[PDB]
Amino acid sequence: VGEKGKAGKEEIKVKTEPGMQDIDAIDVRQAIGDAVREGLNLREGSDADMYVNELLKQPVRLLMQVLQDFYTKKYHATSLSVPNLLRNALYGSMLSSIYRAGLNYEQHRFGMDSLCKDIFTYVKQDRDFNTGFYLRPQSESEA
Amino acid sequence: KIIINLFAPNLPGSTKEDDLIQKSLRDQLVESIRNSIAYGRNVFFVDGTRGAGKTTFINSVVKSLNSDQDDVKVNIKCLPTIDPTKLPRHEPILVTVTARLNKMVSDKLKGYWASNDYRKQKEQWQNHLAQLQRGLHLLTDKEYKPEYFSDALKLDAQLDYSIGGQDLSEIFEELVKRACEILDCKAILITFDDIDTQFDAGWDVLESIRKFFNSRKLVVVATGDLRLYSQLIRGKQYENYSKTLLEQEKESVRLAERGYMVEHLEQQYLLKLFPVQKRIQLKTMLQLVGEKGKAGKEEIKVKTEPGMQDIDAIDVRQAIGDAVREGLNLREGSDADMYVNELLKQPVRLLMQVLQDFYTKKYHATSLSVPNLLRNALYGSMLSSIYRAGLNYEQHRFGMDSLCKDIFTYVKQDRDFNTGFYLRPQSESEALRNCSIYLASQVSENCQGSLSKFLQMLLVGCGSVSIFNQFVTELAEKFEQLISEYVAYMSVGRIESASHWANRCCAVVANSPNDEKIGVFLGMVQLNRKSRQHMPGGYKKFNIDTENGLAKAAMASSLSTVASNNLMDFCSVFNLIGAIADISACRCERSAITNAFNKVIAQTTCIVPPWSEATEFSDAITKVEQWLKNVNEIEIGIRPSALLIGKVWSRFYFNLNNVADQHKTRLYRNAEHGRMASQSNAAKIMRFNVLAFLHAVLVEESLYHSVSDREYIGEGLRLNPVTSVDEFEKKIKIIGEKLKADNKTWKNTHPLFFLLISCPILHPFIFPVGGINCSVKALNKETSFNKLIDEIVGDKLLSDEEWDYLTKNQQIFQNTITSLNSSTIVGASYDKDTPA
Amino acid sequence: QLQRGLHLLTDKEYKPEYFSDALKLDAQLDYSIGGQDLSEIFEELVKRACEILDCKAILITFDDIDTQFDAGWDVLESIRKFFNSRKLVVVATGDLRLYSQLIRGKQYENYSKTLLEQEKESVRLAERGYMVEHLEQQYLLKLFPVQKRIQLKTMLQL
Ligand SMILES: Nc1ncnc2c1ncn2[C@@H]1O[C@H](COP(=O)(O)OP(=O)(O)OP(=O)(O)O)[C@@H](O)[C@H]1O
Repeated sequence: VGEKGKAGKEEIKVKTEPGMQDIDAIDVRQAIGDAVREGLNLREGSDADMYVNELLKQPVRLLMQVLQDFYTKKYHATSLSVPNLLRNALYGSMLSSIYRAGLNYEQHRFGMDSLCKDIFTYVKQDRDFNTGFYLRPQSESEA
Repeated sequence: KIIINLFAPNLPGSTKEDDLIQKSLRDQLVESIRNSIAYGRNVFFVDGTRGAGKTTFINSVVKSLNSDQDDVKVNIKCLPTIDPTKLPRHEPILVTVTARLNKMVSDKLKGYWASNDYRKQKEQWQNHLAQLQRGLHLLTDKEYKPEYFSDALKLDAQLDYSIGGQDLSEIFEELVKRACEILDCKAILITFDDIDTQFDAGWDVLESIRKFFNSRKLVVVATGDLRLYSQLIRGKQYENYSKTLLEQEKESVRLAERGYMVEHLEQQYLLKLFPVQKRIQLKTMLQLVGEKGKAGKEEIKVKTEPGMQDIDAIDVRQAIGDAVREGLNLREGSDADMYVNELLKQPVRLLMQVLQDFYTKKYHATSLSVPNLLRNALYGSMLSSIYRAGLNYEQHRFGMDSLCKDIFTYVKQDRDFNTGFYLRPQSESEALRNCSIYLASQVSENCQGSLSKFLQMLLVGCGSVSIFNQFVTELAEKFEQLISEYVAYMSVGRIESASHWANRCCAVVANSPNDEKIGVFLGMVQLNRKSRQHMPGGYKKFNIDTENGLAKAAMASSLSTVASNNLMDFCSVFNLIGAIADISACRCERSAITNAFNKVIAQTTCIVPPWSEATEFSDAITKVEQWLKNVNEIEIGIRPSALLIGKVWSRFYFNLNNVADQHKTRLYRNAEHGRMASQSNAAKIMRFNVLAFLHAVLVEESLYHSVSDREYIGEGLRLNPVTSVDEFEKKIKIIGEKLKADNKTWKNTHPLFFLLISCPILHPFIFPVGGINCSVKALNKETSFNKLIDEIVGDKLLSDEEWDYLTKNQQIFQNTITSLNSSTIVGASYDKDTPA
Repeated sequence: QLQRGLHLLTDKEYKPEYFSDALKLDAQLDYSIGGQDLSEIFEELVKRACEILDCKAILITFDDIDTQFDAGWDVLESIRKFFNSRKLVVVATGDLRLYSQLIRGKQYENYSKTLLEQEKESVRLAERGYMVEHLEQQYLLKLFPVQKRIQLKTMLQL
C-alpha cells in the first residue's frame, strides 16, 4: 500500500462497521491511522507515521487481530475512551512481547507507579537513555 | 446485586446466581458465543491469574447456556467441563471429549419415541465411534508400523471422508456433525477448566484444540493464565530445536535470535489458538469495586455474620477496610485504604479465605482482640509468602522478640531502610508485599493495650533498623556477614530489656567512625569521665552524686557505659526510652520498681562490637507508682499501629540528626548558663532530645492514633523544633483550645502522649538548669509552655520559686537536673566564646 | 499369608490385579486394619512365634554396616515399618555419624532434582539444609531413642 505518498502495488480497504458497503470502505492505512492517532493522541506528523508503518510491518495475523478487536469493541461501545479501547486491542496482540521485556501484564496492577516502573524497564531494555523515554519504536528488536 | 455470604461454603460447586462476582462477563460471553454460531476454529478464552475464579466463572457459563434449551433459537449443547489436571495422565483429550459426547448422544438416543429413527441413528453413531476406535492409535504410538499403511488405504468407511488418509481430524469432524443431528443443536460447547494446578497437562488441551476442534460445529471455551500458557508453549518450541545446535551455537549473536525466534513462535501460537477479539479477562475485585469515592463497575455487597438478610449486607470494600481499620488500628485515610487496595488486588481465593477466617472467628468470639483475629487470618493466608521471606513461622513464639526480628529481616529484603519500617504494602515484590500486612497486624496485636511494648517496637524494632542504616552499613558477602554480627551483638529477637538494648545501641552510635572527636553523637552526649587543666567556667568532671533523689534516679537510667579501650560513660535519650519501657512492664509493687531503676546503671559491660576496630529516692517511687497506676488505667484503650510506631520514630529520628550537628559546634565557654539560644550546653542538648520524643509522640499520634476521629494539630508547618520551643509550645496550645471547643478530654484523645508527658523520669529533663532560654521572648513562650505541661499533666512540676530561679540566674532540686550543664563533653575544647 | 504380601516389598510398580487380593478377608486371623498390611501380618506372625517358643519377646539383632553403609537403609526402614511391637526387641550397632550420613542422603532424595538445580540461592539452600538436618535428627530420635542408646568406650576412657 506504499508509505502514504506512494502509488503502492495494491489498494487495500477495510470495512470497520457491520454492513459497510465495499465502495464506502476506508483505506487500510487510514483505518490503522485512525486507531493510532485517536488512540495515542497524535496529530498529522512523523510521530504517527512511524507507528502506523510499524503496524504494517507486523504480521498480517497480528495486524488483523488489532484491527478486528479495536473496531468491534468500538462499535459496541458507541451504541468513549479510544485510548482505553485501543489499550484493550493492543494488549492482546502485544502480549508475548510484554513478557520478553518485563512490563505490567495485570489489569488490576494498572497503577501509575507501575508505568513509571514499566517505562524505566522499557528505557533500560531500550538501552537508549537520552531518547528512550520518547516511547518511539526506534529499536532494532521487535519486542 | 452480588451478595457474598462469608459463612456459606463459597466453593465453585456451591456458587449460585446472585453471588457470582463475575456477572457482566458471563452475560456478555454467552452472547458472543451465540452470535459466533448464528453467523474454522471458534475458540474463546477466559484469562485470569490463579484463584481469580476461572472454575467458578466458567461453570456459570455452562449453566447459563444449558438453561432454556429449546427456547433459544440458536441451540448449543454443552459437554461437562473438562479439568485437564484431574484427567488420567496418559488419557488423550480427544478420548475425553468423545466419551462425554457419546453419553450425551446416547441419552438422547434413549429419548426418542420412534423405533426406526432411533435404530437408524444408533448405527450411524456406532459407525463413527468404530472409525475413531480404529484410528486412536495414531495418537498413542511410539513408531509407525507398515501394517498401518493397508489400513490407511481402506476407503470402505462408507462415509464421505473427502480426504483419505485416516485423518483423525476428519473422523472427529464427521462424528461431531453426526452428534449435532442426534442432539438437534447448531453447535457443541467444549469447555476446558484452568490448568493452574498442573499446566504440563495443558499442552494436550492446546494441541487437541488446533488439531481436532477446527469444526464449525464446535465452540471451545478455555480458562487459564496466558503467562502460564506462554511458558508452556515456549517450553515446547524449545523442544523443536535440535539439541546439538543448542550447545554449538551458544554465542550471544545466535542465542539472542534463537530466543527471538521462540518468542515469534510463541506469539503466533497463542494468536493462532486464541484470537484476541475472543479473549476475556476476569476482572479483579478492585477493578469491580472502584476506588475511594469513584463509582465502580458493579456494586458488590458481602455478609459478615450468619443469619442476616440481604439488606443487612455491606460492600466488600467496607468489610475489608473494617478488618484493617480495626485489625491494624488505622483510621480512615490514605494509609488504611492502601492496605484494602492491596488486599483487593489479591486473588479471590486468597481474599475469601481472609474474609472467612476473620469473620468466622469474629462471630464465634463476639457471639475479642480484632488485631489478633486478623493476624491469625493473615498468618495462614500469607503463609507461603512468610516461608519465602524467611520470617518466623511458629505461632507459639508470636511475641515481642520475634516481631522485632521480623522487622529487621523484612527491610533486609525490602531494600528500604529509610521508611521501610512502616510495613507499607508498597514493595515491588509479591511475597514482601504480602508480609507487609501480616507484620502490620503483628504490630497492632502485640502492641495493643500496652505502653511498655509500644516503646519496645519503637526503640528495638524501628530503632535497630535506623541505627544499622547510618552507623554499620558503611563497613559493607560482607553485608550478610555484617548482619550476622550486628543482629548477634544487638541481640535482635533475644533482648532482655529495652535499656539493655540501649546500653548497646549507644555504643553503636559511637562505634561508627565520626570525625572532629566531638562527643555530641546522635541522640547522646559523651560526658567526660575525668578532668585536667585549662577548664574554663564552671566546668568539671561529671558527677552522679551531685543530683538529688529523682534527678539522680532519672539520670542514672539515662547513663550508659561502653567497655572500649577506655571506659566511656554515655548519657542518651534511648536509655530514658529504654528505662520507661522496662518500668512500664513492672507492676504496682514497689519491690520491683527499684530493680528496673538499678539494673540499668550498674553491671553494664558492653564490649565493642567485632566490626569496631578499637531518703529522696522514695519521694520519686511514690511518683513513679502514681504514674504506673496512671499508666494501667489508660493504657488499655491505647490503639497504636505499625504506621504510627514507624511515623513517630521517623519524626523522632530526624530530630536526633538535627540536634547532633546543630549543637555540635554551638558549645562555647559561656554556654553553662544557657541564657541565649546560641549557647547549647549539654543540658540543652538533652532537654531538646526529650522534647524531640515528646513532639514525635505529639504530632504523629495526633494524626494516626485510631481513637481520634478529627485532626488536632491542624493546618500548619511541623518543624519538630531544635534550639527552640515556640512551635512545640503552640501545638500543645492549639490542641488545648481545640479539645475545649468540642468539650473533649486530654486522656481519651491522646492516651499515648499523656502517659509520656506525665512520666516522672522525663520531668527532670524538660526543664534543667542549663536549659531554658532566658530572652524576653523565650521566657514569654516558656512561661505558658511550663503552664501547659502542668495543665495537661494535672499537677504542678515546678513551684513559683522553682521557675523564677531557673529564669533568673542556692536551692536544691530533686525534680530538676543541675550538674549536667557543668559537665563537659568529650572532644569539645572550648577555646572560643559565644558571639553576641 | 506373609508370602502373599511379599510382592509389595519388591514390586517396582503397582499391579491393579492385586487389588482383588487386597480386598479378601478370608483369613481367620481377623487383621483389624484393611487388607494386605505387611506391618500387621508380621505382628501376628511374631505373636504366634512367641507362643510356640514360649517367650515374652523376640530379640532381633543387627550387625554394623561399616563395610557397606548403603545396606543399612533397609535395616532402618524395616525396624520402623515392621519391627514395632511389644513382642519385639531390636538392638542395632554401627557408627551413629554413619547412619546420620545415610539418613541425610535419603532425605535429599525426597527433593525433586529439578528444584535442587533451579533453587541454588543461599537463602533457599540454607533453609533446605536446616530442614534436612531437622528431618534426619528426628528420624534418629524415633528410630533410636536416646535413653536406649549405648556408646562403646575406648581404652583411653576405660
Ligand atoms: N463468584 C464467586 N462467589 C464467591 N466466591 C467466589 C466466587 N468466585 C470465586 N470465589 C472464591 O474464590 C475461590 C477461587 O476458586 P476457583 O476454583 O473459582 O478459581 P480458580 O483458581 O481459577 O480454579 P481452580 O480451583 O480450578 O484452580 C473459590 O474457591 C471461592 O472461595
